[PDB]
Amino acid sequence: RFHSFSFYELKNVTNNFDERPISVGNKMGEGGFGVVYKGYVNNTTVAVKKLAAMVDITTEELKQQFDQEIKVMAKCQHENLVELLGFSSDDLCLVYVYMPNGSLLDRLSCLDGTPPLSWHMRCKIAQGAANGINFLHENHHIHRDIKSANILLDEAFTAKISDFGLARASETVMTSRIVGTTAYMAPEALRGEITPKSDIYSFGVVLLEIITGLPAVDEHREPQLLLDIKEEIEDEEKTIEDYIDKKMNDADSTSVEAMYSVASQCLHEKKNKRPDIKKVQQLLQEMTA
Ligand SMILES: CCOc1cc2nc(C[C@H]3CCOC3)cn2cc1NC(=O)c1cccc(C(F)F)n1
Repeated sequence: RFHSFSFYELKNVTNNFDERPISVGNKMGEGGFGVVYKGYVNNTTVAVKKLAAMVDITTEELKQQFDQEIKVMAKCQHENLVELLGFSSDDLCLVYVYMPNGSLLDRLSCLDGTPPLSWHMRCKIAQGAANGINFLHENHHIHRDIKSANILLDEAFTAKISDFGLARASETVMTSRIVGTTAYMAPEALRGEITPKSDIYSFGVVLLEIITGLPAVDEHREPQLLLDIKEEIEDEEKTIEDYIDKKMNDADSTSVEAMYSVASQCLHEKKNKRPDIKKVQQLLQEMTA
């Protein structure tokens, strides 16, 4: 149901894969498994991800993740998942519907001078991201790479989960290859366990990013890891209000504490003490009801 592109088409519509940033070219972002380029096809802006080995990955591994991206999106179409338009397999490329407002990570940092997200917008983003994770877990998929860089924002700032190349079927199993972003990863995931409970923990880190506006890791910050503020709040050194993003004017204490409560539950170090995604979904819905 996708569209088969040949590599020469995508090379042409990305200005020969111009590596200069758009603020300068065609490069919009980068990850461990490839670079995302802006493309223009028949007067339509698209996002083209050309896969590349940037994290010491083999050819078979990259191809396997390429096939997993297509498999997941072939069967999973949802309001809060990115929409694939096609691919190229003759270099591997994935062509997506363009997300004009980029990643949640970039909007939380106000990259390129974009205005700060309101608390109202952040609540809808948190709810939409949870709905996307729920849809994946409902379809027996573990995402394994949940982070704010992988939550994209469309023309209505609707949250769209992306990057399913590491996804695995779910019905507690183990792997020798530990993958993911450390600052978002549950302890058991860092140990090699594969479980949907690790997605919940990662989503908790995203919720802390949404509340505070701070990146999950910042080497020039104390604490360096954002998840460490939970310990500070529990040990009563500070409060969640001490860390609320000051770049909002519409955040109220009750709903902010409501989303922190969800985040705190998601961030239980013991995996069986975490809520499932469905409970996270209902807690976030009660936050705004
Ligand atoms: C990796 C960063 O990706 C983007 C960055 C970015 N920056 C802008 C412009 C800024 C300037 C002002 O605010 C927005 C759009 N945009 C779209 C981006 N991605 C997509 O459209 C997109 C869509 C589906 C999948 C994927 C991915 F999985 F491959 N990516």
